[PDB]
Amino acid sequence: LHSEIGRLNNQSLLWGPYRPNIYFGTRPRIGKSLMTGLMWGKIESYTDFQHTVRYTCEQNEGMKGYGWDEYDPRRGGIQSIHDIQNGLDITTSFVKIPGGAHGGSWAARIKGTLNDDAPKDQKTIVVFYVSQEGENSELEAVPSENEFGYEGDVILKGRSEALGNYKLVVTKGKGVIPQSDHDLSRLRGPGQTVVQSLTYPDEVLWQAKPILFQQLKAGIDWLVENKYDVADPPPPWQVYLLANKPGSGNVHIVQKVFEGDFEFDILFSSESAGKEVTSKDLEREVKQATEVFGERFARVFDLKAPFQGDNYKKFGKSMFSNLIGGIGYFYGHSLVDRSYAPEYDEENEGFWEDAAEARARHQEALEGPYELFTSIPSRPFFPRGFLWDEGFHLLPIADWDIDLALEIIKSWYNLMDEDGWIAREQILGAEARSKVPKEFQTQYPHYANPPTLFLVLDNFVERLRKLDETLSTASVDNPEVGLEYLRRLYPLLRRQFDWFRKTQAGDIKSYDREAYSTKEAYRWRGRTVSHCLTSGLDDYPRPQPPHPGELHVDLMSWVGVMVKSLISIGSLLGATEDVEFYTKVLDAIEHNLDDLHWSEKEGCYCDATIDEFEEHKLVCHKGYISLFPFLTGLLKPDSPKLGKLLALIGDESELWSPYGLRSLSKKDEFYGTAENYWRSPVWININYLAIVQLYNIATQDGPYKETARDLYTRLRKNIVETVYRNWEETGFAWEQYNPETGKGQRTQHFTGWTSLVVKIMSGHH
Ligand SMILES: Cc1nc2cc(-c3ncccn3)ccc2n1CCCCCCN1C[C@H](O)[C@@H](O)[C@H](O)[C@H]1CO
Repeated sequence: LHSEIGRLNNQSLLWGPYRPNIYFGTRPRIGKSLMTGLMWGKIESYTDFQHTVRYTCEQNEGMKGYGWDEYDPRRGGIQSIHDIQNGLDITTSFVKIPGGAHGGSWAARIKGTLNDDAPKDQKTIVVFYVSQEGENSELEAVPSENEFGYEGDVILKGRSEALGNYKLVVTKGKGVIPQSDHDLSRLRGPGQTVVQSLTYPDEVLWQAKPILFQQLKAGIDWLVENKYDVADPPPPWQVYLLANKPGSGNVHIVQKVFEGDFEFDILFSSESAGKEVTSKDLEREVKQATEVFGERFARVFDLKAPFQGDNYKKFGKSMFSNLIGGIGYFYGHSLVDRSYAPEYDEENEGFWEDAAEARARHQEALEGPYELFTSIPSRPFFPRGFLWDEGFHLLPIADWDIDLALEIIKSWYNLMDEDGWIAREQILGAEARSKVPKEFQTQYPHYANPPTLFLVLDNFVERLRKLDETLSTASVDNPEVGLEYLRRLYPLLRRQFDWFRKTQAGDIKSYDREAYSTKEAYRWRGRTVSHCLTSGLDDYPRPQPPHPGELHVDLMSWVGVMVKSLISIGSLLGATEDVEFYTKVLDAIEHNLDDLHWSEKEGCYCDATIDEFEEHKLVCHKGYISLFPFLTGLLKPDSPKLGKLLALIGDESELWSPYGLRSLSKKDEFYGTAENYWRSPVWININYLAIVQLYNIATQDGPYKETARDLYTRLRKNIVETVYRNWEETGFAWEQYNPETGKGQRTQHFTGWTSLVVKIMSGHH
C-alpha cells in the first residue's frame, strides 16, 4: 500500500511551473523532457527590445514586484507580475487536470494589462518558447492554412517515452494585433502569430534568450541583404517579427505582437487522458483551485489574535504562496572537489591557507547527473536548494501538505553520497550554473550545514504519533505508510549523524580539557579568518584566529537535535541497539554543553578555542550562537541556565529590539562591523526557533512559565508586525530586518524562511 500512495504522489506532483528561476514556465519532474517558458517586452525602437525583454527573474528599479497570490503544486495557482519598465501588469494562471497515465494535463492563461503610465498603443512582443530533450522524442508544429503565419491557434503535437502522446496548444488569444502597410508585408505578412521550429543539441535548449535572439538577428540580416533599409524602414515590431517556419524540431518559438492589452491560453492535453483540455476547462479549474486553496488556508493557517484581520490573512496568503510557489525541479551535473586533499582536514594552525592552496589545485570535476525537487530562498538572486534553508521552508509547507514535504525530504536525502554528505548548495546543470560565478560553484565533501531537515521530521513524527486532499495527508493517516517511509529514510539519517561525528569532530583529548565525555565536541570545517559559511551564520564572530582546537556550541546543539530525532525514529522502528547508543550520546552532549561551552561569568553559552598557552578558553559574543542549546530544544524547562538565557533574550541593551532579536548584542565589540550580515540584523529563522521554544516553556508548569509567556507574546508580535509592515510598504519579504529602524534590508523576495511568519501567526505549536 505504501507504493500505492507513492505512485499516486508521483502522478499528482509530476507537472508544475517548476522553473522558479524564470518569471513563468513549466516542466515535469523528469530530467530530459518538455519545458516551456514565457518572454515579453515592449518595443518602441529598433534597438530597445533586447533591453526590455523579460525572461529570468530579477529585482531592480524597473520591476515593481511579482509573486504567487495562491499556489499549491498539486493544483496550480495564480501569479502577478508588476513590470514598470514594460508598463504591464501581468497575470499567469496555471492549473492541472488529472487523468490518463502520464501525470495528467495542465493549462495556463497569460493576461497582460497596460498600466496607467503606458502609451495606450504600446507594442508588446510575447514569446512562448517550447523545447524537448530526449533521443527518442518528437515534437511538431502543425503548419497554418494562412500564407505567412497563424490567424488562430498553434498546435504542437509531440511524443516521448515519458509523456506518451500529447498536444500543446497556444490559443490565438484576445487583443489588437498591429498591421503593417510596408512593402515587407508582401513577403512577411501584414502581422500575425508566427512559429519557428528549430533544432539544436539537447544540452543548450535551456538557453532560450540567445536562441531567440539568434533568430531575430537572422531575420534582420535578411532585411539588410534584401534592400530593406533606413530610407524606408518597416516598423520595429515588424522588423522583430520572425519569419514563419513551423516544422518538427526540439525547439519551437511561438511569437505574437499585441497592441494594448492582451491574453492567450496554453493548453497541454495528455492524449492518454479524456478528451483534450479546452479554455472553458481552464477557466473552471482556475475558479475551483481558488476555492480549494481558500478553504485549506483557513483550516491549516488559522491566524490567531491579534492577527485575525483580513489584512493579515492577505499577508499570510502572500508569504505562504511565495514560499510553496518557489518549488522547483532541478536536473544536471554539479561541481565537486573529490580530491579529499589532506589540507581539508584542517588539523594544523593556519589551516585556511593550506585549504586555499588545495582549492588552487582545481581538482573539482562535474558529476552526476542529479535531480532535486525543492523550495528555494530567492527567485531573483539564488533560485536553488540550500540545505539548512530547506528545513525552515518545509515547516509551513508540511502543515499544508505533509506528503509534499516528505517528497522534498526524500529528494534531498537521495543526493547523499556513500560517506553521508549532502552538498549544502545544490547547483544542478548548466542552467543553474549560469546564474553563479565559477569560483562559487565548487562544493566540498567536508562542508556541513545545519541539519534543520530533522526539525520537519520531528513534526512529522508527532503527527504520526497523535483525492488531492486525501493524498496531502496520506502518510500520517495511514500509519503503516508513515513508518515504511521512516524505515527507508532512517539508515540515511543515521549515515548523516555518523558523518557529522567523523567529519566535524572537535578535539578534546589532545588539550588540557576536562569534560564528562571524551567524545562529544564539534568544530565546523571550512572556516576562514572572518567567516564560517558552513554554520549558516556567515560572519557571526568566532574565536580569532580560527584554530584546530575551536569548538562550536551551535554545532554540538545541532548534533543534539539529530540524536533526539534518531531516538524518536529508532523507537518507532524498534532499533533497540541504536536507541541505547543514541541515549548515551544525548546524555553526553547534555553534560559537555555545560562543561565545554557554559560561561558562568557571562551567563550564556560560548564557542571555545585554545589559548596561546594551549589552554581551553571560552570566547563569548552574545547573540544567536549564545542561545543555541535553548533554540534547539536541549534545556530542561526548570534549568537555571535557561533562566539566564531568558534574561539575555529579553534584555533590550543586548538582544531585544522592538523588531525582533538582534543576531548580535549591541554590547559586542563586533556589533555592526564589516559586512554586518549576522552582526546585528534580525533574522526570521532564528527568531522563529526562539518563538517556538518560548511557547514551549510557556505552556508547561515550571519557574519560567510566566516570563516565557510574556517574551513569547511580545516576540511573536514584534516579528510578525515587522515583516507585515515591510510587506505592506514594499510588497516584499526581506532577507533580514534592521533592528534600529525596522526596515527590511539585504535581498527582496526572500521566501525563503521569512515566510515562517505564517506559522508564527497561526500559533498552537
Ligand atoms: C553568488 C551571488 N550573487 C549574488 C547577488 C546578490 C544581489 N543582491 C542584490 C542585488 C543584486 N545582487 C546577492 C547575493 C549573491 N550571491 C551569493 C549567493 C549565496 C547567498 C546565500 C544566502 N544565504 C546566506 C545565509 O547566511 C545562509 O544562512 C543561507 O543558507 C544562504 C541561503 O539563503
